Amino acid sequence: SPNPPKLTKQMNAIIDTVINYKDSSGRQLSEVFIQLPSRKELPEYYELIRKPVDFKKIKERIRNHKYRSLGDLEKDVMLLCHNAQTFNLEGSQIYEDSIVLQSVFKSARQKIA
Ligand SMILES: CC1(C)c2cc(C3CCNCC3)ccc2-n2c1nc(=O)c1c(Br)cccc12
Ligand SMILES: [Zn+2]
Repeated sequence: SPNPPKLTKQMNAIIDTVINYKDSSGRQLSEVFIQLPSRKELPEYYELIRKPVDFKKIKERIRNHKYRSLGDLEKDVMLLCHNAQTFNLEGSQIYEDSIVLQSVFKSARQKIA
């Protein structure tokens, strides 16, 4: 099992849709989640978050064929949104952002596979 091209294209498309998504207001919800903060700017995050992941890492994993399925991919997206729900205050915009991105990923997953 190496990963067929179509799987890899699918994932990229899905994760591309999540990243480029904008709300009605025109805003791109993912922007903050693309890169993990520095251990200098936000050391508490890395005390508080067991397994840190950003959208850059997810793309690394797709490119390097490390997800064996769409469901392995999804498990890293939900970790991302979960890390974001853990660290950020409930009802904060980042917290709410992560929940919509969960949703956007699921929709993308059906419109694409
Ligand atoms: C909102 C917060 C804490 C954050 C702040 C900053 C900056 C802003 C400007 N001043 C310094 C810090 C950067 C990155 C992130 N970030 C955050 N929460 C996440 O959940 C998260 C995830 Br899953 C993946 C990647 C980054 C994340
Ligand atoms: Zn390859």
